[PDB]
Amino acid sequence: TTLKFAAFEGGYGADMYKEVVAAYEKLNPDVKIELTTSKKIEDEITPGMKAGNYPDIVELGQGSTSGLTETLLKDKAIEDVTDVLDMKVPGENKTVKDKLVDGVIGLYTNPYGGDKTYLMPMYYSPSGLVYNKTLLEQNGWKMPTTWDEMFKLGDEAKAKGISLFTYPTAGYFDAFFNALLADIGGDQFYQDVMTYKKDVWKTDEAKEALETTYKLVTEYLNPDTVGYANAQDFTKNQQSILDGKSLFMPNGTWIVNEMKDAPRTSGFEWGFAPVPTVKNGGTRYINTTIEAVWIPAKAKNKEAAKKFMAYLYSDEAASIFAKTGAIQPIKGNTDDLASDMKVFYDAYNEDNVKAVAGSFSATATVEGKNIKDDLYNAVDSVASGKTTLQQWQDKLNETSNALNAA
Ligand SMILES: CC(=O)N[C@@H]1[C@@H](O[C@@H]2O[C@H](CO)[C@H](O)[C@H](O)[C@H]2O[C@@H]2O[C@@H](C)[C@@H](O)[C@@H](O)[C@@H]2O)[C@H](O)[C@@H](CO)O[C@@H]1O
Repeated sequence: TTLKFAAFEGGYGADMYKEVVAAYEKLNPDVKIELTTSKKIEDEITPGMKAGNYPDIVELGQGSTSGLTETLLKDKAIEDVTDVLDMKVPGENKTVKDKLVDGVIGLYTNPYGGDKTYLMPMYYSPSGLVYNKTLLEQNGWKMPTTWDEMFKLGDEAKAKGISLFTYPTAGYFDAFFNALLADIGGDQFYQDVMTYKKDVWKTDEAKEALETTYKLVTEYLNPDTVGYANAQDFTKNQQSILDGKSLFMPNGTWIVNEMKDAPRTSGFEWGFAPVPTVKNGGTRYINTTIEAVWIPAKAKNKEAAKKFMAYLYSDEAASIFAKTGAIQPIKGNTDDLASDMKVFYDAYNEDNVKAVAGSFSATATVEGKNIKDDLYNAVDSVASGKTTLQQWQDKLNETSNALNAA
């Protein structure tokens, strides 16, 4: 059996997929895997798909620029892999679900919101705000827990010639908004946004999420941010953190390996912290950032791909992924963490800090509309002065209500 496997090359690198594929072929001598890894995995497989040649299994989460996963989800072109949760992990005698940590099978994995899983969870990386711990301590600053403190810090930093905030690409606001929305309104309000409850963007809580972000990207943003907020130059904005020209950026644990070969200010130490909330004593949420592994409905070897998918939750697979910081969402995989990951996961141990996860529902779609463009990509426009706060809200409410109608 020959499996065609396409995987996204992100901050964790592609060598881990080469080694994992090699390790599966050593365990399972009857399976050969043709692995394709690429930073542009959409452009690789989409021509073959529209020509009839589909890969058997794809590693690509929600949130890409092309939105390939969401598109195939809209065309009902992604195989139901709920039975993968019950499969025996190759090399072991445990089921996939026996090994999964809590709070990783949800709206992201069940984009139609039922009991059917279509995107199996990949990785397990906390997202929040990444900064230089040493730079903050050198200036006598403490990590803000509220946005009032965050903007007062922005003023203090601005007086020293340091921008408060930057971001790699606008897409990185999926984790940011997941935290900020849940911080302000709570869990039910969060699910309501993700599932397009009518007029949810007209609520005071959704307006406050937009006002806070509007103030951030229009008054406390590194001036070079939007010009570099693309797939080719996103690391430039990330470098401004290592250079000390920007304090904070929304990011996840892949940043450590992704910026492994980069210069940085003397004494640089990674800092990690939840996005601040708006109210004293409010819960702060860290985003469980996962990507997805999935099988197209047109795949020709679904059964062999499912068995290989189960192997991605094995101890062997987890130890290979872990070398670059990619922590598979299996139990105990945060025990015995590498030192460079401790600052990130230790944020879960802070008082009144919990987890948030999920993405937008795929149960409805409207031609010409894209809620992820209206919420995430619209930051670039808002930061550029092309979109007012009222225009931002009106667009989100219109798109969300339209999606509600379907
Ligand atoms: C620029 C890039 O590819 N970065 C990836 C990173 O993808 C981003 O992950 C964050 C998580 O908050 C957001 O989902 C963001 O939208 C992602 O960026 C998109 O992904 C790719 C496909 C690209 O088209 C971008 O233009 C999009 O903005 C990965 O999470 C990370 C780990 O694999 O590696 C890279 O850094």
